[PDB]
Amino acid sequence: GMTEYKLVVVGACGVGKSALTIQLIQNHFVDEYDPTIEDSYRKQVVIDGETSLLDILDTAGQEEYSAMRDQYMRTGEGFLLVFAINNTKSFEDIHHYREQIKRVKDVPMVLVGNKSDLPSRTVDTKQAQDLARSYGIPFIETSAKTRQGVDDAFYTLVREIRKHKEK
Ligand SMILES: Nc1nc2c(ncn2[C@@H]2O[C@H](COP(=O)(O)OP(=O)(O)O)[C@@H](O)[C@H]2O)c(=O)[nH]1
Ligand SMILES: *CCC(=O)Nc1ccc(Sc2cc(Br)nc(NCCO)c2)cc1
Ligand SMILES: [Mg+2]
Repeated sequence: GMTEYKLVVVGACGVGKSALTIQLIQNHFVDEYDPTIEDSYRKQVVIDGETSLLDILDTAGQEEYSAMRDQYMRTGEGFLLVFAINNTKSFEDIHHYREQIKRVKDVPMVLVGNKSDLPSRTVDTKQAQDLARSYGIPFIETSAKTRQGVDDAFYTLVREIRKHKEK
């Protein structure tokens, strides 16, 4: 059989939410994608031997209330909290995005440090590991540019959802 999963990607403007989503649904790096386009995308993959259909909401546009975004998040099964490793403000914003999820939802989440390919790092991996431990969630490093860690981010979120569903 198969299993479907309703996923959401959040994080500051410009961290690579769309780039990560497009690496998952198209397998290449799309470096220019309208920052205002918020939509859900579907991709069938196989995770640990099971056919898995991932619906992914790539959040975008004005950071003002959107009822469709709110209703999708309220019924979302898992969330990626994305920051960019060369942007300290994006990392400092993670708590804000996690609070928004807690206000609308045990919630499966994965902390994602994107843009790992950039040498201009400002957030140490150890800093991010401390934050993910404080939340009780996994931390995964990614590069949407090289595809490093992309399947790890999404598939770890699916594995967290499976654990949650067993409770
Ligand atoms: N070097 C590098 N650039 C990235 C990566 N992910 C995204 N980008 C770039 O970061 C910018 C914002 O990406 P985008 O996907 O639009 O971010 P979003 O606003 O979170 O959807 C664009 O210029 C992308 O080309 C990555 O992993 N590495
Ligand atoms: C630069 C464009 C961009 O990335 N915009 C963007 C980032 C992240 C989100 S997620 C979000 C934002 C806001 Br104001 N509120 C919520 N609340 C939960 C759902 O109602 C989520 C959106 C846009
Ligand atoms: Mg985008």
